[PDB]
Amino acid sequence: DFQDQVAFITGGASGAGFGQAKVFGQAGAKIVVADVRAEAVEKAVAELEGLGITAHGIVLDIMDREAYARAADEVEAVFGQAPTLLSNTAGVNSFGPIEKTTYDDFDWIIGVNLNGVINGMVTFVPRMIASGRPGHIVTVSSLGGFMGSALAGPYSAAKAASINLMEGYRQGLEKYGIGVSVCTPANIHGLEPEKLAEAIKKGVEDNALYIIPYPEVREGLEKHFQAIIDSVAPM
Amino acid sequence: DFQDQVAFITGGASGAGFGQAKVFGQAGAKIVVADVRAEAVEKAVAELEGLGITAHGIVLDIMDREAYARAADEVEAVFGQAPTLLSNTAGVNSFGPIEKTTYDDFDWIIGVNLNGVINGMVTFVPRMIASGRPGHIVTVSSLGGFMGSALAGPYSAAKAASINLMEGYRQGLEKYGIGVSVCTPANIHGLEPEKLAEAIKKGVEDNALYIIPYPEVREGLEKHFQAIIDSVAPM
Repeated sequence: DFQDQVAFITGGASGAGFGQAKVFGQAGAKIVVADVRAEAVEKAVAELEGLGITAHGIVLDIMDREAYARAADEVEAVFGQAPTLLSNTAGVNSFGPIEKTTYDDFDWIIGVNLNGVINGMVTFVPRMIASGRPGHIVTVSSLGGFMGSALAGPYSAAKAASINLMEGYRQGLEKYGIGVSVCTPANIHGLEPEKLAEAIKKGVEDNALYIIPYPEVREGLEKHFQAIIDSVAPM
Repeated sequence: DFQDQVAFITGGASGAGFGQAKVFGQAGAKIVVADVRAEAVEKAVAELEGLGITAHGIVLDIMDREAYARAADEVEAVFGQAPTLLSNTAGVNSFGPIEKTTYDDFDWIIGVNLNGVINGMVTFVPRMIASGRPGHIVTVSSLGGFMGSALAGPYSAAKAASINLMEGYRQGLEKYGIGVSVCTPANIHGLEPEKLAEAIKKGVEDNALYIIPYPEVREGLEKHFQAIIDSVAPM
């Protein structure tokens, strides 16, 4: 189903990233674990090889644009082609009052949750297009992307941009047979990493723009959006 | 009404920024024109003084965090207090296919339309809180912030974050008697700069979170949001 697909997953040495590695791998995908913690990568790829998944590890801070370029070359060296599946799953956060936020807070959080995915898109999109192969791109953003918050202001804002940016790339890349999705988990008891992983693989198969596997949020999302619509001036 | 209010307006040497300078100034506000084009600032402040508005010019690239800090000091030197009204109105854009986007495209566009407003918020928010005075903060974002696009991908994404970030600061700053709004013009024949300016001044008075003076967009905005809601998994 995903046999002879290559998947590049950021923040894949853990959580949702790793869940994806496992789920896509069990479906036949060759996997590339990109994560910053070198020890965790080593562990994670081993555990994948232990599951009969062919897997390669790359230690990478996605905020480094040149290293992101090296990795992408590495991927073509190892598996003889550019990825056919990109997952920007890496994420970080810290809580606290939005007023108290500092430049370092911003740089770090915006850096991972937005700039990290931009670097991903700029790096791979041309290579994926040049391959002339069908492909797909997921970004694990957040539900907080749909609604700014006082305690996760920076994080929510960056996720708000990744959602939008995916909305944009979907339109751009359809003509290239490359689908685009964005997953918006409810992180504001809680959906398990493998559960969410299966939701993403389904979304990829369905070529869904949005992946929101949380029936409970519907009410609040409707309410947040109505407030906006209601703000629209008459007549 | 705005007598003895101080207003710091980015991208105020032109367009919506300048419109605001005029509108708020005619209402009694002392004005600070912050814009990068030194000649345009000079012209703009003159034209304001010509209208009986007390006005000071500051040449400033908002992407420079330290200069943004110098300006904020300058503002307190000149008018003997931190601003009581902040407007992040500065904006830039360039059209083209989202796939073709480059790092410089991103840095420039994200830099002005997002990082510029973050620098604004980080600079002034503490000073405004420390003043112990009521205040207000507007960001002129965009309607494209509510919907990502193939031809204005970077721009739309940054505006998507500023909207969200304002959504967040509103919640944070209410306890400080500081309101927050975001204006989302329809820039995707067209509302005049002074017309839009009056809409913002009304929004400031009303302490409205959203300022969307474009009755026509309602249908499309409803449609975009429903698509999201419809993506929410049953049950």
